[PDB]
Amino acid sequence: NWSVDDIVKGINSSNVENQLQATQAARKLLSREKQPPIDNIIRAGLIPKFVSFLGRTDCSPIQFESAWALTNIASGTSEQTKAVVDGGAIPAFISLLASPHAHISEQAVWALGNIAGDGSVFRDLVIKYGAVDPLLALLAVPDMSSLACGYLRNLTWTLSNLCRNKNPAPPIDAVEQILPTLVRLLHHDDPEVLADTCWAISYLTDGPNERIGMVVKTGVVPQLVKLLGASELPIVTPALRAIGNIVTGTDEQTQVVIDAGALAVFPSLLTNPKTNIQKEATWTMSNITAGRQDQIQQVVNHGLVPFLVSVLSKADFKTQKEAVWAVTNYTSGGTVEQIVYLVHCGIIEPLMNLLTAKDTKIILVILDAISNIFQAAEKLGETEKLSIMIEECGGLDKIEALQNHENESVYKASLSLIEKYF
Repeated sequence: NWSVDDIVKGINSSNVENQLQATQAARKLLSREKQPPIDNIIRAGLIPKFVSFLGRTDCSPIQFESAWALTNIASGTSEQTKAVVDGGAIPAFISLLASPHAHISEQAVWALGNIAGDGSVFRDLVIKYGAVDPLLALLAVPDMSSLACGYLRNLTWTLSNLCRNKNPAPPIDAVEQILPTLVRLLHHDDPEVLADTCWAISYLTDGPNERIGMVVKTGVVPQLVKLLGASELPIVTPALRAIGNIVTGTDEQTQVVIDAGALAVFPSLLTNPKTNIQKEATWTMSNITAGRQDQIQQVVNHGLVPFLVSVLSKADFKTQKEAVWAVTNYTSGGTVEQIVYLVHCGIIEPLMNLLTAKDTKIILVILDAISNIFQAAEKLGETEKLSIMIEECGGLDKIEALQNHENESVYKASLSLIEKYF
């Protein structure tokens, strides 16, 4: 209800009390979503004043009021976030993290969270001014059970944003010193802390083998697999995403996931009521069956293959696509014995029914899978037996249906398969 000018007057005033009233009047105007006069405040050159107030240790109200108004500005337009950053707000917030006032510190943590969350540029900039060390210091406590719930969530969310986004990815050295704290947070009992922490790890593991390697070496994977079987969907989702990303790495990094007892959990994931979970879990399976033969064998030992033909047969189409890729990788890198087992699990008919799909890439992948199964049949000298096995179902008739020059990629693929075998 104040005029923007009344605010400029009170702030430019000599009386610190009148400056506080003005700063508070500003907050109420900026905190109002729909419609804050953000631009009007910035134009008035009020940001350098707010940043100056952050340093007033002898007055926590003006610190809190100005910090609030600042984060409100840094929430809207990107250009408005830049106005706050160019005002020198980041170093001021960092100097506020070690404040003896819990609510002031919390205010600064939340501020750095918003800024870093708006983009990879602001993120790295918050990291550069030395925000990481004070942030972790606030969590350098023996047992975190002695910390307030809201206080810890706020801190975990900021840390999460320091881990998020790409182009460029978070500086390697920052991730190095943040990670040991993320492992501890993963052993907390609060579901919101766990969710944010799993998301942070999923961001970190969403990169090259070097990044995955760092995450895996902390010994945090067994804990991820524990959360993988939690009741809260908001935890299972990011946990599963993290495992899916790690499994996208090297064969040895994948092996850590298997040794952590992940495979025994996937029967429930593949049959989870949420289709999104089936999708992610099937996708993870795909990358695991793309690994070594002894790793495929461990997938077999856990009785996962029957579950795999099941989703390939009944799951929704986006999950089925993931299942197709999982099968093709299995037939691609698997042994003769393993491929015979796959066929005995009844993979053929479900795989042949997807040949009616209107997705060129999928059709080609399935034809490659059938080719790999035939190659396994060659080494055995039972190519002719598999041929009839495909004639039992609509298989042959469905491969012939692909011989349409409307799609000459699919034509050549199926034709190459028909000339032999059949």
